[PDB]
Amino acid sequence: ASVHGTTYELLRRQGIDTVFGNPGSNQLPFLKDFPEDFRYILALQEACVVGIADGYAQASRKPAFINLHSAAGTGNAMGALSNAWNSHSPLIVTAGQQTRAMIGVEALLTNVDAANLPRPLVKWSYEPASAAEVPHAMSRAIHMASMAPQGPVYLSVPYDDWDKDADPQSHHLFDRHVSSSVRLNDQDLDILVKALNSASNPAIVLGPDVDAANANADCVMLAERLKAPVWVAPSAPRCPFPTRHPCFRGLMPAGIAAISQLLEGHDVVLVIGAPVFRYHQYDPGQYLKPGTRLISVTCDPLEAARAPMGDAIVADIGAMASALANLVEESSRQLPTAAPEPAKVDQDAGRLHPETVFDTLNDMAPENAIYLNESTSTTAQMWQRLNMRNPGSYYFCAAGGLGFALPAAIGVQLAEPERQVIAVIGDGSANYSISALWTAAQYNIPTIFVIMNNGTYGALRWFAGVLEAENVPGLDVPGIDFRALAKGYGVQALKADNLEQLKGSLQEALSAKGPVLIEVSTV
Amino acid sequence: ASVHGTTYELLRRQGIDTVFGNPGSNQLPFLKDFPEDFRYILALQEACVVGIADGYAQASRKPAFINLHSAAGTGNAMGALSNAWNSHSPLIVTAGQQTRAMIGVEALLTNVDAANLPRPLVKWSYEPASAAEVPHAMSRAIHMASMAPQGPVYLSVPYDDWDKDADPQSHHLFDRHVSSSVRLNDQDLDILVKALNSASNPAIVLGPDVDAANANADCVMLAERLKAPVWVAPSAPRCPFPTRHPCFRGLMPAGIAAISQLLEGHDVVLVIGAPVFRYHQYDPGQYLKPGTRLISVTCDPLEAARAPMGDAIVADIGAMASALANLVEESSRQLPTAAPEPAKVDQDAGRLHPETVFDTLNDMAPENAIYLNESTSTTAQMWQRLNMRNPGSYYFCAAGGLGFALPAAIGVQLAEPERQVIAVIGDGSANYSISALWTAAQYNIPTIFVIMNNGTYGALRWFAGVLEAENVPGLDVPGIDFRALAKGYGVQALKADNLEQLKGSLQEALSAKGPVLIEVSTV
Amino acid sequence: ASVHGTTYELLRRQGIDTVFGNPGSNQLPFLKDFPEDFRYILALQEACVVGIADGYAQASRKPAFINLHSAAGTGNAMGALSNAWNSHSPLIVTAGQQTRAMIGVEALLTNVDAANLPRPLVKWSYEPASAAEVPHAMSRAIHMASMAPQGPVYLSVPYDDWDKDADPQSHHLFDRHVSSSVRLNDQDLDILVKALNSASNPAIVLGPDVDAANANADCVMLAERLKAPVWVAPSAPRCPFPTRHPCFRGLMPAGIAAISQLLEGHDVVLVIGAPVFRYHQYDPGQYLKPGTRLISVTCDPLEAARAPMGDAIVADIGAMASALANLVEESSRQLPTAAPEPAKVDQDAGRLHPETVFDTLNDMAPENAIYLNESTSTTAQMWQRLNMRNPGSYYFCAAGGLGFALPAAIGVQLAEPERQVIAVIGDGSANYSISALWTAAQYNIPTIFVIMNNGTYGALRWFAGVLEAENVPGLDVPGIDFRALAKGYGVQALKADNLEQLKGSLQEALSAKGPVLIEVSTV
Ligand SMILES: Cc1ncc(Cn2c(C)c(CCOP(=O)(O)OP(=O)(O)O)sc2=O)c(N)n1
Ligand SMILES: Cc1ncc(Cn2c(C)c(CCOP(=O)(O)OP(=O)(O)O)sc2=O)c(N)n1
Ligand SMILES: Cc1ncc(Cn2c(C)c(CCOP(=O)(O)OP(=O)(O)O)sc2=O)c(N)n1
Ligand SMILES: [Ca+2]
Ligand SMILES: [Ca+2]
Ligand SMILES: [Ca+2]
Ligand SMILES: [Ca+2]
Ligand SMILES: [Ca+2]
Ligand SMILES: [Ca+2]
Ligand SMILES: [Ca+2]
Ligand SMILES: [Ca+2]
Ligand SMILES: [Ca+2]
Ligand SMILES: [Mg+2]
Ligand SMILES: [Mg+2]
Repeated sequence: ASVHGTTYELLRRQGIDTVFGNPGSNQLPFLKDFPEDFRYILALQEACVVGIADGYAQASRKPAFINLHSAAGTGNAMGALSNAWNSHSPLIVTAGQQTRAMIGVEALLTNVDAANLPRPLVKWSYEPASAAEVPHAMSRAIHMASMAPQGPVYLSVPYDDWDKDADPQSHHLFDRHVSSSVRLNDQDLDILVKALNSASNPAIVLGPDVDAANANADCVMLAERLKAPVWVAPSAPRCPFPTRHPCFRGLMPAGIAAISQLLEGHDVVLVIGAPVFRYHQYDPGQYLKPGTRLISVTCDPLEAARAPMGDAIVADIGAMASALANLVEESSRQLPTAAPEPAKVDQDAGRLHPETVFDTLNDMAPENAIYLNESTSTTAQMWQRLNMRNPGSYYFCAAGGLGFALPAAIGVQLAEPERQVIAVIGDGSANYSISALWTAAQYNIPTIFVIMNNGTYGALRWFAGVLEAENVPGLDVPGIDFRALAKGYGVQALKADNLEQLKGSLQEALSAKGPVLIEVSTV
Repeated sequence: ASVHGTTYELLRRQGIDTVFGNPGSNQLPFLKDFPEDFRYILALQEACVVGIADGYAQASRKPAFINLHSAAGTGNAMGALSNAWNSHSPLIVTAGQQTRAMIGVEALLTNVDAANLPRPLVKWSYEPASAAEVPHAMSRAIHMASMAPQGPVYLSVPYDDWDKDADPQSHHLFDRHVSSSVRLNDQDLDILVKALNSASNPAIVLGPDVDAANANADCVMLAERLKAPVWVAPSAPRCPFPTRHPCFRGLMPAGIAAISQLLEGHDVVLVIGAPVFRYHQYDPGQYLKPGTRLISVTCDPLEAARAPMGDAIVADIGAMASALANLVEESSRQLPTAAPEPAKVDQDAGRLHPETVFDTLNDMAPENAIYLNESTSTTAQMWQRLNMRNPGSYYFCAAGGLGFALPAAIGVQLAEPERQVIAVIGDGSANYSISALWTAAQYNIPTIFVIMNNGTYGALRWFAGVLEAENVPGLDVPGIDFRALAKGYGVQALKADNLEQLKGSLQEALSAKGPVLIEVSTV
Repeated sequence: ASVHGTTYELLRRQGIDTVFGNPGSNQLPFLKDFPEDFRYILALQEACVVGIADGYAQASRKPAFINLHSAAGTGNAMGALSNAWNSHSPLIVTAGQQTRAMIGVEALLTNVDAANLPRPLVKWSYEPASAAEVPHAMSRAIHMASMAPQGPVYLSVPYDDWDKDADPQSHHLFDRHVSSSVRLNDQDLDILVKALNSASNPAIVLGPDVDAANANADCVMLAERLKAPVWVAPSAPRCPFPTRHPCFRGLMPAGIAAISQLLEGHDVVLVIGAPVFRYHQYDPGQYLKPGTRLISVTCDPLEAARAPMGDAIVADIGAMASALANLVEESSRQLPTAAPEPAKVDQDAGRLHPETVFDTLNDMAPENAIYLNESTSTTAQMWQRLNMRNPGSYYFCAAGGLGFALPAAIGVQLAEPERQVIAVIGDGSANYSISALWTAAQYNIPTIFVIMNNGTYGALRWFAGVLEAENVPGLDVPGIDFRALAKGYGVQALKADNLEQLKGSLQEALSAKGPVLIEVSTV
């Protein structure tokens, strides 16, 4: 067998059947004779390729396979890899390299020092020393991306390797099963359970790795048993809990002092599947108030090591959440009371308040909709206004890197064909990965894109104001016609200049048979 | 003085007056109080920021200054940095980092292991250990980008550094002059001159560093004195010679055997300002035929080290070209005869042959036009059909990385307001950095964009055919309306479905007062 | 031909005939059939291998070739590479890697991520992608080490590559000549010369790259013409000037304020072949006083970029020193007056003052002796007390890394068999690379080793005192018998407990036919 045939058999045997890619000459020997049981998803720029694959992997809860062109193509994707790193997304990034005979002279398209290019944004990065090693290296990449803590990996392959003979002993790779589905030993788990049972006023904080693990329902049981309020850890990449469950208390503010104040009076705070903590704004103060003990369960040694406070347990989130939820006592305390509905903001017949948009989406969208957020000034309101009952219902760029939601919404919709995806994207954010719209059109992936058009980088104008920073250039983005962009890439386009038009446009979009972009004029 | 004030004074004193950027919160303390004597050029995605800056630096023959957001923004620009590395472009890439107080906890927007992120695509990469070091680090960045061999550099700056007190001893940085304008010592230069004078059938090969140095006219004198044919080194990023001068022989094919065959019979081949050689296709054979000696003059030790044949001299291209041109004897041999004009391809009243497009551009464009090429299947024809008399007249992605020409054409036009820039970009290539069109519209930079629309990644379809590679996915890009994209970003748009319309559209574009996109239907 | 045969032919054709090594199984396919025209120099630990090679390269003014075992052997040498980096030593470090078939599984002796291991202490670091590339990679290594600024390079080679067939086109590598022997263009050089001629009170500062270039005599002519005092730049790795020439003013103190004070009143300071500056102690103040302009000539862009003051010219030191010395005018000013002899320190009949030792060495040693210094508390006195008339007469660990002088003195003595080498090494320093003594014994390289035994890390005890740092552990090294160590490795050993014995021992050592160690009891 050839390296080509052995590698595709390994991929198939390991559950991979889709290649997200943008092609190039160093990849042609890999992409030729493309197997009939595989699907190729083309995107027009590599940030878009990797964003689509990322949304696919996060929603599917399985690795996604990517194939890129050399250094330039890998490079174009590195902002996307920054997000994937922070979301623990299991991405297998392969890049075509020059033929081994031409690497030394640094022919055009040579990926120089290739394994160093994506660092520090990958778990493992490698170029094999020979063609026959390529299947083994691919095996390593699959497992490295897939073991807890999941994350992106990189493999560079010289184009002449594919046609070479494989090692027949590569067959041992095909059916390897590698597990990291582990939890704290029984003795220490009993100690933790007792501490949770003995707490007088526990709180729970959940992060994205809960949703990635589909540990959401177990965390609901845990919260119900402990009669504990539940917060989502700051800068949330995913939604780990039903947002109208009585225990839910919303998104934590991303500040040191704000979080210790919020946690004051809680004697034990159990954090599951989050860094401690993904702060953002400078908000100096105490990490915890006196009287609060924190215990973190994390899938990631790097998270456990850098927490500035608390104990930690490094384990699989699914396994730990299931064990805790089934072992804790049912507390006698009263169940927390649900948060009240948010206020309806006054809305005239002109430009839309973001609150209006989110209320309307919540009114009209299916109960199993999936939302993506890249409308950076409106996140707090979005989290208050969307009832998200189900797992997998929310994604936000985990490193704060714009250009994620537009392509990722396409990959999420590919992963979840029965669940309507609605991406709420600011006018600034929409440009970073605008060409991803074409993939939605070509493959008829029926994502709805809601462009929040306020003409500015609003979150940055806001922050300049908190700073009292004068004379800051580059904060306004006037003069973009998003309906024309949508037409450019073959996506149906609508405008919404007022609430009547927003409702009309959403109605049209929700019944459409293809992707739709709605440009919304916001305040 | 603050670090902010000292740093802007250093930039001004070192000739920097423009910041190419996409803003972000870790940059706000740098961008506030933006000096009135500086210009900010906003682009919507970082590949576009860096591409614009790259074209500006290459055309201006001076460093360009860039300011990006953290890891994600830097990451989005890394495909652009791959090209900048290969073109020796003097780019000072700065990226805003989190406040020093928040780096340890890896708050959102922390650039982790920041100095490693852009490697291996930068000459120097650094994060200062303290705020007061930032001006010195910025000095290092300026000089590292600017010394031969020029290239991109990276500096990460924590946002809290700018407001801190600077070292008063930083004033010594302001007026430093650093020269690498060096040439071979007289004894060894005399040996080289004698070898050139004694050659019976010399040839000259020129690369991009000749154009970067504005050594073009000196190379013309050299070629005239030696009565030698002149070739452009393969995979040419720039045009180093007048393309209708009698000595000019065109673009070398990017293959080992093709180049040795071309050079057969030439006893001495002098290569100036090129790698030896930027081959592309696999074309095995002899690096040189018996009877040919090669001598390379290069600004880059890495080029000299990796050449598989020939002697080398590592020196400044401007200084070496001027010395050689003034020292060699006038040979008695007959001057080479000019290449004949290329053939006119038969053209009906339907879709345009690329040859037609280039002939028409050559007919209608000003004699001092500047061309950019990202129409990958048509490069050989473009090089044959455009009379480029002047330096600075041609740019092509130096690493082969698509997404360069659209933004770079905007930066070149900003650098050369009196010279009409015409970017010839394939329909595939146009998408990589499509959002750069907005910067042309906003700043009214009157670049002309000619989109060669054949519906496919033609160069890859071609190569799959040479390979006899069947069943390759992802090679077609149907369904893109480039006039709608242009409208989306505020750029006037025209179509050309036949030759009559191409001429009409070019006439309109050439007299327009702003940027114009022409979608051309090509065969 | 095999890769083995082609590689040894390349080495021979490029002037390499000696391999400094410590063997291992991944190197056996390289070291077998060792050519009869090559010499192998074995040392017992890799710090010693690289130190010997370093002294050989620095004294010989040519690259030295090293062959080490995998990651562990490379690792053992990395302190030695820190010094080699700072001295610009042209070292070709090769390391044997596992067979390509075993790298993926990470068999014992695999050098994982090999090219990253020696970074950041090498100019270039690489592992070839195929066996046939190894000769080309070796060519790259030779030239990268040898081009200005010279320095160490690293090449990892899988053991199975050597027996494979080489590319016949590798013959083009054999006779490549690569020059970086360049100097400032004539126009700008004339500007510099005029500034030097117009100076009212010039000073000259010289660094190690002057001695490396054998530019010493040209600098003497320069100093004589300009009637200028001459200082050696701080932390001096080499001696660039005759130390009793009338212009010589000694070693600069390694402090910012001390150097600006020393330079006060000098209107133009010309620095040649040094960083600006290799300060050590924290001595804050002005980098230059008002009235002083600095101009640096450096072979290293990294030096030019980081200087905090002054103009710079990046060029070959030999070429620049020769041009300046022949172009400047003879000033009418009076030649500087020689420094007076230093004082004789009072010495009783007990333990030796270091000053006594250096005076006695100066009295008894040949006029063409070569000294090495790793007696860290006595450097200032050594520089005052040794008359070093000739180039190549002094070496000191260029990064401050102990373990250099003992092995380097063996490599210097191998390079300069007619010049008696005398290494003055503290009792602390002597241990770092003690096993290098064996190589001197085995090859009968007649280095003299003078161990300054004061029982302590004296320089650190001194510094703790300037700090008023109490309760510092680990500063004393009692209980080492250096005569027994010398016997252990087969080197003749003497003691000197007083001046009479020092003179007797030096007399014996100077007439010995092999290496000799003298343990001196110092105060
Ligand atoms: C890749 C990248 N570049 C730049 C930024 C900096 N940035 C920018 C540019 C923001 C404004 C986004 O504007 P928008 O129109 O999408 O949304 P709002 O108007 O609601 O802020 S928010 C933010 O952090 C970023 N996060 N990621
Ligand atoms: C960033 C990036 N991604 C992918 C490629 C691979 N690639 C691709 C995708 C090419 C086709 C460009 O198509 P085009 O429409 O611009 O021009 P032609 O139809 O004339 O080939 S040429 C080429 O090398 C690349 N060079 N750079
Ligand atoms: C490899 C290494 N380790 C530790 C040190 C630190 N160090 C040490 C350990 C010194 C004392 C050397 O003691 P010595 O006996 O050789 O000489 P003195 O007694 O004259 O200081 S000087 C110095 O910087 C070093 N420079 N290099
Ligand atoms: Ca409602
Ligand atoms: Ca699915
Ligand atoms: Ca906005
Ligand atoms: Ca014509
Ligand atoms: Ca200009
Ligand atoms: Ca095309
Ligand atoms: Ca004396
Ligand atoms: Ca010798
Ligand atoms: Ca001592
Ligand atoms: Mg990197
Ligand atoms: Mg290392």
